[PDB]
Amino acid sequence: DYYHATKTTIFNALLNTIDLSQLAQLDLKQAGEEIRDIVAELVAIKNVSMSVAEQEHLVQDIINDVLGYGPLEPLLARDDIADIMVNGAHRVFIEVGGKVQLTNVRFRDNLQLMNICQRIVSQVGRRVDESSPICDARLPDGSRVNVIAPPLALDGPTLTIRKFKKDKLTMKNLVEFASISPEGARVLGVIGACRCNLVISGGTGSGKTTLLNTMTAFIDPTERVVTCEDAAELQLQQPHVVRLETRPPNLEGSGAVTMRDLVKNCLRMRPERIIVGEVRGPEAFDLLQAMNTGHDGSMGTLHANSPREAISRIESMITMGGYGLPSKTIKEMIVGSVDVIIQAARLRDGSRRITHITEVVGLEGDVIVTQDLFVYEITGEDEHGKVVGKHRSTGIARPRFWDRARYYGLERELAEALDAAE
Amino acid sequence: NLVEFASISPEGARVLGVIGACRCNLVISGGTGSGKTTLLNTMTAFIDPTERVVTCEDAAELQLQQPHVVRLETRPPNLEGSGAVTMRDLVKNCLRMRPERIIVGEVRGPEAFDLLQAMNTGHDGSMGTLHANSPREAISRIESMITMGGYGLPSKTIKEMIVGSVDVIIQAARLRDGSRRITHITEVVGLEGDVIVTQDLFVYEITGEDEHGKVVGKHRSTGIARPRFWDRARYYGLERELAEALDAAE
Amino acid sequence: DYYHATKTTIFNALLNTIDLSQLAQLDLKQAGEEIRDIVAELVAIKNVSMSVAEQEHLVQDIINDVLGYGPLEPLLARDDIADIMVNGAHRVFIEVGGKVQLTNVRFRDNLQLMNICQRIVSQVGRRVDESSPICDARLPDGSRVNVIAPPLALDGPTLTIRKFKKDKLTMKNLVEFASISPEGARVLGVIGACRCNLVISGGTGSGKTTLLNTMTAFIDPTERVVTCEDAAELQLQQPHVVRLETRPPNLEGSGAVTMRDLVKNCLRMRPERIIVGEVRGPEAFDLLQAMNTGHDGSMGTLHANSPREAISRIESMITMGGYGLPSKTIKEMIVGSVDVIIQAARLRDGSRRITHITEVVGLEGDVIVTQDLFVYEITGEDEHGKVVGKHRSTGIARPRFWDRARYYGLERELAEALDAAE
Repeated sequence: DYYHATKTTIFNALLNTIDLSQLAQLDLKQAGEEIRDIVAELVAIKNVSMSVAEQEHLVQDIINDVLGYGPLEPLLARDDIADIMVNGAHRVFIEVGGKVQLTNVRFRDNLQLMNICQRIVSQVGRRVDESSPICDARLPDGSRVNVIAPPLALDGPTLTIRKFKKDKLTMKNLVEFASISPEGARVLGVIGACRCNLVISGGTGSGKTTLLNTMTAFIDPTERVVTCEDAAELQLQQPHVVRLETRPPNLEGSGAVTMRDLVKNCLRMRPERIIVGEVRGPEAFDLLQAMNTGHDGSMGTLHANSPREAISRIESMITMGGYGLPSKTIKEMIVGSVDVIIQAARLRDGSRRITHITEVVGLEGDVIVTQDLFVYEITGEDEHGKVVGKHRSTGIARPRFWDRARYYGLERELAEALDAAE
Repeated sequence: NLVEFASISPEGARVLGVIGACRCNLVISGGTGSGKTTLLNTMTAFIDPTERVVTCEDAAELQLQQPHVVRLETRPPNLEGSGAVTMRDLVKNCLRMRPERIIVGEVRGPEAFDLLQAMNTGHDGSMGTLHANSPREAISRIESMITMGGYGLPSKTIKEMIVGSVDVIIQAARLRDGSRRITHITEVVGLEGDVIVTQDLFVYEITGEDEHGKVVGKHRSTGIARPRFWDRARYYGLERELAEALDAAE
Repeated sequence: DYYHATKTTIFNALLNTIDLSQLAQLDLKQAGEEIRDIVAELVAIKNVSMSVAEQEHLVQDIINDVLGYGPLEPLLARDDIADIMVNGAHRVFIEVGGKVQLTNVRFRDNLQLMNICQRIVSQVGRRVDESSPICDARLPDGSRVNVIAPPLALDGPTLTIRKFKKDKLTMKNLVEFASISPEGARVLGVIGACRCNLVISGGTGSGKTTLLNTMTAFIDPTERVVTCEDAAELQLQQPHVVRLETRPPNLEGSGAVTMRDLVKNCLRMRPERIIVGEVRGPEAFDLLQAMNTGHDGSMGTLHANSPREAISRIESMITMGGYGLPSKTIKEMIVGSVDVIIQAARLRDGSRRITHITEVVGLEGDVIVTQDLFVYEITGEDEHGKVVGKHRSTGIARPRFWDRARYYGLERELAEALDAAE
């Protein structure tokens, strides 16, 4: 009550007291010091009595509202706040622990929200306004920002900040969550380390990107990896990694660099593994190439509920590339390129499991024959309702990729895991 | 209101509630005067409030009561031919807005393609209103739309994409007497050769006219016990209600 | 330390003193001499104590930074370094003896890296920037250069230079890799000479393009070759090679230039030969006409597993052309145009081999007849799983193209090579 009224009065006084342009020209530190001095002077003149800590907090809030990002600052600083979604000036949602929640943080007005969004976009040179109501940017700190202006967003400007998580999971975590049994972990390590042309299919909310990152953790440090992503999400720790990201066309429909262009260029960057953030268009073709022409070990995610569905989707994807490729030719391309498909899914109770680890055996006439090395078998629900299931090995002794494992000397672990996984 | 006006039998109401709740991809097709937009507004009440729904419209007609709805509206080109923000661009942006249900006010352009991608790339539960008279006509219209979008997609590819993405088509039409009722509730069950094979769950059978000129008819379920979207119901535990609804109107 | 500070001071003085525009009009030698004079004058004014060798080294470094390619230049000078890969201004990798190694070389910043990349590409009249982030070029000395701009490369501009290393694609490699026996190598040399129309069919991963390069290595220097490719990868070393490349349609689906267009426009450039990187669609018709209407000696890769399937796919491709040609007309066209089909495939163990060298002999009873000059007979496999086989000549001592050999004086060579296949 008293604090809110005092802050409002101080802001009103300071708005006329100091010209915005002069403060903008000044540096952040100098501008903040001047703002603090002006706030103290106004408080003294306004006969406002408050504690030193309260005065400092008010000064910081005023600086944030004038120079910073207003009430958005505490959320951005917080590490656990994965995503922030502002719908208008009176509704702010956060993503914590993978679940969305509402928050009491509220902007005073839509004009304040528009000013904050404009500051955020301009921080990387982008400007959003009625002449460009749509803005999408990657902040220098890795966070992605999407802004929709009032002309489109009826209930006020819309903002979406997706922060770059820094504690991305590891194979140990996935084993801990029982998403994959330890034998599955060893088999996945062998598959990743042995340069197996690999495709990570997954269902809705199946955490494909997390699995892909955990797998890229197995890459040999020396291999020169290249990462194409429609949105920077992967965090590879290898010393020699090249990260590329597409560029959607501006409102003028120019400057577009689709994933296909990035992959086609990557064919020429002399990589040893091309990692595609998510295959979504015809770039699948250019990804299946670079699995034949050397570059063994290229990975790529994909949205499918089962390996057969993944192969069908890849066929459709190559077909929509405009090439006059018959279906059998595309099937031959797929069977020769891919070596392992990993199907990860989110089960009924919200758990994430590696449902399948399957191998593309061959092409019989017209059907892509695949054999499942690892499967997840369900048995029902527990008393708490959680789905109960276990990982079982099909018992195959010589996976078609066994030659690769033998070449790197890892075939011992492969055989041991495939035998003990029973 | 729809149940009391006989627009849909109570079992049909339960089945539609299950379809909406379980984030089943929808395409509410309907003819002129059918009030398809009103039907879409009614359907967007079984959505989980937590789900982040983004509604793309042309005139802001939808009045979703959910707590996390982001309302977007296209901008028609100015008289000079610039400043245009077509629905396709709105949907493409929504793909990057982290939504869980991209709701399109009306699909009448290439946006359908993009919408289908949203339907088939994790945004399960997206709904789109379309102008067609029968589910087969709606499917053909969607294919023609995608083709006219300017891409090189072969017709077989577009048909495969439609089969993969869409999961339920609700046909709302105005009968000869002027009343509006739901006629078909059809799943796009698969693709055979070139033709898309679809199965109807609920079909409206007409039985002539009454004394006052109003059309006389009733809804009947096709008798299918395991609809394609059954798995989705299993996801949310709505298997029991779906089975009960499909059994009570056999 | 002291050298770095002196270099920084000298660079600042030169920038404040010399306008780069004036030097831009001067040649490399004149610009370098002027820069050396200016640097000597600046050092004398600053009275920086250094040796004659130290002064010369500083002057050369300044010239390279301002005129040359900066810290990247020494690596180019070295001969052992085959490829250079710069991933942002803060690290560089060099491929020595087939192994990638990190190097202490570091650019001043991403701005200097972008300037150096722009100079390197402009050396051939190309430009790279935010507007056109992706650039690919082939410098006259054979070096291939690929540059990605910051807007696509998150970590900074990425540069990839691949020096010529000319002798990595030749009959010696195939002979030693057991892809083709020496007799087969001589027969292929004869076929490459004598301008025999070729169609290099191959399965997925069969290295069709590598074989095509090896074959075009036989082309006589004086022949005006023209190459059409979806993505330029052929690296013919002849003096009179014209290189073309298709263009996909813009995001609006317009402005495309399909391979058929390039082939049709090839007939009007007076080419002695036409090389098509890969036939996929209607171009198969045009290309074949190019073979039939003079231009004998053309070539083209194709996706097929056996020569018979290659012929069938050529027929299907022509039929896709839209012309109402009856099947007999298409078969006659193929019989009269194509002279040799080379079927190269990847065997079970991942080895690549030229399975068939076959010759289209005639049409006969409405079914094209092919006689195989060379066939790979599989005998067995080693205890490691490696497959074992040998190339056997069918013994046909008078191939249809024999006359052509006699015309070019290679008949004796062909007879000797094919007679000793055993």
